[PDB]
Amino acid sequence: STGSATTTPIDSLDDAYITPVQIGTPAQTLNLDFDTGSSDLWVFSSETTASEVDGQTIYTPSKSTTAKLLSGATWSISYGDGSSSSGDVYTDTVSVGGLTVTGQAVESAKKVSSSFTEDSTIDGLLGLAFSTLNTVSPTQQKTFFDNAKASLDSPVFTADLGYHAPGTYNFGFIDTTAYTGSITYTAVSTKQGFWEWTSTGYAVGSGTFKSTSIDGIADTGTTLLYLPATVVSAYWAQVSGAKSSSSVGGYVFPCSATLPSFTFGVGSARIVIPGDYIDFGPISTGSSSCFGGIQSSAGIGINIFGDVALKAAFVVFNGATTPTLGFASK
Repeated sequence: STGSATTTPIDSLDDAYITPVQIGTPAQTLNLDFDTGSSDLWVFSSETTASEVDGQTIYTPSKSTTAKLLSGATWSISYGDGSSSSGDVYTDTVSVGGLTVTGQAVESAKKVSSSFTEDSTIDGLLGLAFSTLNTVSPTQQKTFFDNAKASLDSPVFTADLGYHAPGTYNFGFIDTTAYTGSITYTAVSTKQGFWEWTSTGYAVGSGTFKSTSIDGIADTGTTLLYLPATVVSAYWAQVSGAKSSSSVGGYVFPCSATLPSFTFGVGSARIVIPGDYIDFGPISTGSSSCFGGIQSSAGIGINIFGDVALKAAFVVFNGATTPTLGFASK
């Protein structure tokens, strides 16, 4: 089997991407944030504290003839940005772009933190990291990909995120029309539960390539590109007036600037992030100070190849017995 679904930016900055997901019988369609950096599929629901729902579409398990309460199961998660959610668990039928999993753990939110409440466009998350990170207790649950894997034509899914435009998540096949040149595959460590890999270096603008190992994770659920402070400093030094602002919480730059590209290495291959991809607009409405799309990972404890990086590539998440990651230009 295969699946194919369009993923759409939630706003004009590509702060995140939502993908429609069918849950239950009859189908309840929710727009979820596909997140290769976590492993819980959770949703706003009829059980969510009413004051914490503000415009989201909710899953109502009582209206699904295939929903079953997973007795005794609870979940609770906290994300790298400080947000969190928690609740109980159903199993139900979940389909993505024509691909159907029966008995998928659907984690029903009883509580969500303010940032989820405040984002009306995201109805929940669909985790696509390794199932070892799933928070369900006392019986850990499998991700949608993990449940679908055996049925898929090929044990893979691909992320093709658009810049200021829709893109595609595919399951079970590689669309050879969706990228240019060849796909370069690179080793993955699953030891931390992430799609963790090692980039072979970087360049800033038309600058020479610096060969250097950068360990990080491919994380569709993180907006920006988080790299070591040395790297990030080298980038922003090429932008007149750019500075790190502790009050804003990162590198800012004059909105009048033309940003240079940023290249990262995948083996011997190179992915180029256009400078425009690195502009996240005024820090506040009307400001002429703009927020940078490349930020320091110092104090996160891990480098993160988030949407800024991944949207410049066609990315293969290969879930074979020994997982690997593939990157192609597009």
